[PDB]
Amino acid sequence: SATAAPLLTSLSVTPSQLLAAVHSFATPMVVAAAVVAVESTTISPNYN
Repeated sequence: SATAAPLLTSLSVTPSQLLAAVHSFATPMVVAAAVVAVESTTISPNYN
């Protein structure tokens, strides 16, 4: 239960498992790097 969750280990009582073994996702996820762009450049005093 939500009420008893932060006390199980503090009271030294073993939480009860439900599944036989942990469930892993079917397919792995490919994470590519974020894209970074130099979008603008400015000159503080400029002729043009």
